Amino acid sequence: SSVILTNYMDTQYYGEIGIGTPPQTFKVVFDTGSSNVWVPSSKCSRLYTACVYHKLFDASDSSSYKHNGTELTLRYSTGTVSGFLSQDIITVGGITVTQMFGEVTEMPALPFMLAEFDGVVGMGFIEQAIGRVTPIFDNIISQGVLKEDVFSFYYNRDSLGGQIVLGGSDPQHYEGNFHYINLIKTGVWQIQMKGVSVGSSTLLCEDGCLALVDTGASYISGSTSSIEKLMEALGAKKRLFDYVVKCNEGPTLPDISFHLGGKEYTLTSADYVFQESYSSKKLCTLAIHAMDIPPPTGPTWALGATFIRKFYTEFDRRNNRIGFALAR
Ligand SMILES: COC(=O)Cn1ccc2ccc(OC[C@H]3CNCC(=O)N3c3ccc(OCCCOCc4ccccc4OC)cc3)cc21
Repeated sequence: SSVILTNYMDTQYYGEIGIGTPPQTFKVVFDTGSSNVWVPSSKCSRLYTACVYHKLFDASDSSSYKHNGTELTLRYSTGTVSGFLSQDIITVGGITVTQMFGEVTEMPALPFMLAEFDGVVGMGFIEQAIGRVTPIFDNIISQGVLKEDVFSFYYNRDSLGGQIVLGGSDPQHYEGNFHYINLIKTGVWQIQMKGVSVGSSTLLCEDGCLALVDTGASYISGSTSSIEKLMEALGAKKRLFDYVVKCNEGPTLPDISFHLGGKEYTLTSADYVFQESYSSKKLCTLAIHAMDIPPPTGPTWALGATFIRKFYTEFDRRNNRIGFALAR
């Protein structure tokens, strides 16, 4: 089964799901870096800006809704956000499942209030599900209709916007052969990166740092120290919320590579700077940024949309691995 995705300025890739009877539709991101299903609830007080311009879920218009109401909580660097657990039929790419999701009653506004999509679908493992709730993909496996205990991602360059494939891969969007990397500590789609490189000066992640293959992440992230180092060491200036470089001097910034289980994944200037134009006047942003991630998971890096745009990604639960292939 394939889920068509939409790309909002190469920074947000979402899809559509259906909750309830009749199907209440939600625009959502499929995040391999989280494990629950979250949708803005209708019972979400309007006092939260995140609950004013996004589809809300009304249990009141669903014949299939089942009440549980367990309070869920998750603090996210601007943390807070909470709600309760509800059950109901969700539909993804044709498939139907009786899933447990959270209805957001409280939300820290940002970043959400800027989301062109409404909710998030956790593609992560059951080991990290709030309330220890069975993840959606897990439930889909239970039905035994798929072909492979796997699912692949494809983020496009923007302006088809993207595509997720449940239970398989799609050859139309990648070339070459998948080179796999085993998961460090299964329970997380995290792999053992072996050094980041800025081309000549392979100074970074020397030894053995970690890396998250986060589809729900738009940029590539690393500790604040790491990013600072990598940043200026590119001619990249630091701003209020993202590094940049005069637009006209972007096309000649070094290449970035990630030594991942046997191969060198390289991103070029084109892959990491939004070349709004080539003016020698205006500034241009880099699809990279600080972001400090807390343990036990981190501080690991985060290979998000920037990476995925270039390398088609497959997550294979069957063998706790992850493949990468030149995206086409
Ligand atoms: C290419 O990716 C993008 O463009 C992603 N992107 C853009 C804006 C943005 C915001 C949150 C995010 O989420 C990113 C994930 C990232 N991976 C780890 C993780 O833990 N995440 C995460 C964060 C926050 C969550 O909040 C759930 C509250 C329910 O409510 C969530 C909610 C309610 C109302 C409106 C939107 C909304 O967000 C889906 C759930 C999952 C990714 C985002």
